[PDB]
Amino acid sequence: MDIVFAADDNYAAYLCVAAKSVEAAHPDTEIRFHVLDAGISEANRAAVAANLRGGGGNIRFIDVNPEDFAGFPLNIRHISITTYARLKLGEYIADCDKVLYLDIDVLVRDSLTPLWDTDLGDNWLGASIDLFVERQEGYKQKIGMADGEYYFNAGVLLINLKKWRRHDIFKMSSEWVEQYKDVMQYQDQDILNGLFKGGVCYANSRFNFMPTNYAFMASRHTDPLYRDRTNTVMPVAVSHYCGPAKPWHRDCTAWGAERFTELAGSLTTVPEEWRGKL
Ligand SMILES: O=c1ccn([C@@H]2O[C@H](COP(=O)(O)OP(=O)(O)O[C@H]3O[C@H](CO)[C@H](O)[C@H](O)[C@H]3F)[C@@H](O)[C@H]2O)c(=O)[nH]1
Ligand SMILES: OC[C@@H]1C[C@H](O)[C@@H](O)[C@H](O[C@H]2[C@H](O)[C@@H](O)[C@H](O)O[C@@H]2CO)O1
Ligand SMILES: [Mn+2]
Repeated sequence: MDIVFAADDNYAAYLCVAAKSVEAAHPDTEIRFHVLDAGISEANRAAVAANLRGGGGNIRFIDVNPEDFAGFPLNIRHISITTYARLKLGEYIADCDKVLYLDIDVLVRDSLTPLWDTDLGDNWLGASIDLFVERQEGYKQKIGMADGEYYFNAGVLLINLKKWRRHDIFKMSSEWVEQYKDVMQYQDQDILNGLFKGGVCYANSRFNFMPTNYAFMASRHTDPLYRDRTNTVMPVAVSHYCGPAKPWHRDCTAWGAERFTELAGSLTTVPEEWRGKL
């Protein structure tokens, strides 16, 4: 399967740990990593590659110009501009009709095959519902969404890349931002929801288990489909630490955070400069 990550130099060490969690969870599947590289040093790219399977033979770094998204809002402090690179995925990857995009702050705990094998049809992508945003009464509607269209989290996305390449996603994004820039609160995540609403395949929350999913253990909707997708079917396949509290920081009380340090300690090569953040 083809996995996509996006990272700047600041997140190179975390990218490595996340990538290894993917390999660990798929002992008999070829994992081809495609990294949207917003400025990772040569040393950090070699370090990341050195810690992956085959010495990093299955990882390709794709240079992206962070300035491309300079005009887009950047209000969330823990997030850098690289968070918008995913919008040009159709321009960055030519060899894949389907890719599975993951944020850096994820820890894969179970096989992603069921998600990967999902047929997207003519939908733009497959994603899990964001309970945090869905319970933010009235927000969804601020960005033009209907009550029956569920707001998804942009941290785990099965992308119908073949469909994306038939359109100019960046232009559509810039136009959407121009229309909603004064109300959007979630940056790239708002854009994706706004552009693809009505053309989203919903995956079970086991593939994007965030703090709110954990706390959830009253549904915002009675819709049986909504309930089916938001009820996580155990075991958790993907832990996603969205928000300012990350597993690589101090006193992370988020569930499953200890697997991060456990993976970091299993790293083959750890540069002196990674000792701090890991
Ligand atoms: O120093 C940084 C900070 C962020 N990033 C990138 O930006 C993504 C953006 O942020 P988080 O994963 O920390 O975002 P968060 O999960 O808290 O936020 C929700 O809203 C975000 C909005 O911009 C993203 O869409 C994200 O996918 C979604 F889950 C990271 O995965 C990473 O690829 C870097 O490369 N370096
Ligand atoms: O859609 C989730 C949303 C994305 C946003 O970018 C991120 O900063 C944010 O964090 C939440 C987190 O999901 C909650 O569990 C926590 O209680 O609050 C933070 C906001 O400070 O999540
Ligand atoms: Mn995230």
